[PDB]
Amino acid sequence: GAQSEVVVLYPDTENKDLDEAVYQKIFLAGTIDMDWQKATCDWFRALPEGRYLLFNPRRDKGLSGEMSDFEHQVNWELEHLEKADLIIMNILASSKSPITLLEMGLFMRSGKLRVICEPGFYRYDNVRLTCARYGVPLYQNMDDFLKTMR
Amino acid sequence: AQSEVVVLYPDTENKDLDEAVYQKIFLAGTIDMGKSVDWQKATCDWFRALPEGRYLLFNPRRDKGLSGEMSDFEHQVNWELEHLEKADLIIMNILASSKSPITLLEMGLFMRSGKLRVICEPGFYRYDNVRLTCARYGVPLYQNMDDFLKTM
Ligand SMILES: [Cl-]
Ligand SMILES: [Cl-]
Repeated sequence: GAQSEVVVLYPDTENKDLDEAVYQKIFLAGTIDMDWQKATCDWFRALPEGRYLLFNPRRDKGLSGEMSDFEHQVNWELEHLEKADLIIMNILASSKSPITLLEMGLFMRSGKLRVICEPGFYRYDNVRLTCARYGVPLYQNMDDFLKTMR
Repeated sequence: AQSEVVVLYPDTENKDLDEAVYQKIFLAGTIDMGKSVDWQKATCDWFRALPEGRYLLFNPRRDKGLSGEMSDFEHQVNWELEHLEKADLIIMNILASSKSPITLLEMGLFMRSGKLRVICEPGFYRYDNVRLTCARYGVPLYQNMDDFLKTM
């Protein structure tokens, strides 16, 4: 059965007195549709081993639109993209994902970025050509990528 | 007393030119294939009006739009990424009306380079993301080209 330990961190949740050093820290970057993020968390929960700390920027309820809340969201995203051991970036064909592409550029040369970009995405060839140039692993679906991790 | 300005496009070649003796500037940002919003030409003309200097401007905006043929498109992206890397300075101008998704990819790519200058017009649909990210990584952010070009 499932034996992995999975802790999920959200921008609007706090897990005080947790040692982030003993976990594999994974940032779930990509399309926010108000939910591949929950299915990815469930996938890690189903694993037979490991300690995972997943940084999920997708809140259960959408943003209010209030400025200080928005700044908290962007700063939470950038701080946890930096803290992550691995960035799982999933881009759906239906999305425009403009800030996902900003984040992709930011962590393109980090060595910890894994891009999953669905064919049909309106800027797919840009993503393919840029990842090729900088040697970033590029997958077409989450099944192919998540097999590379058991 | 006039400046020397050479403009290099994805569909042009200046093979008898030593790029090492020029200040290389990449014109990143909004590409509008309308006669009115050609800010890249106006920027090139601004450099041409200077009384001194040697400037090599990498302009990714072609006079005619892309055909949509795949090898032509790949040439465009590879030309952009190569000349973004070669540039001494990246002038990135983002107009309020634009969606500029590849401009934001390029901004992320050269965010920590120290050679990126961002001009982002208020009203741009992802302005606060640009403002907050530039603030975090210490990238100069301007609201218009006039304010930025005075700092040259
Ligand atoms: Cl959200
Ligand atoms: Cl073009």
